[PDB]
Amino acid sequence: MGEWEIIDIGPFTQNLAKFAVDEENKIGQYGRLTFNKVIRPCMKKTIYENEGFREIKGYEYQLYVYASDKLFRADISEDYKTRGRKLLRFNGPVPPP
Repeated sequence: MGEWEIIDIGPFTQNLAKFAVDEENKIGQYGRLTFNKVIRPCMKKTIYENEGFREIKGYEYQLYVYASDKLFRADISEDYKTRGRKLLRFNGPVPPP
């Protein structure tokens, strides 16, 4: 759209949260913890062409799922072409505020 904006609640924020756990388990990349919680609320944005060689890669959803005892920074990027979900969860980690 232009800048950051609010994240959709209901079958969307939860869907993303589940996607994280599900897909992470399906691959086995780092190893998800155990249904802890999320800070809430969370926020979305549109990634720009940041040396990306393409005008608008898509949307991004930035969320801070609490796990173990850290706000693991967990993001997802979408594909502007359609509406894919590229696993960008489980990064940082981020310490608590």
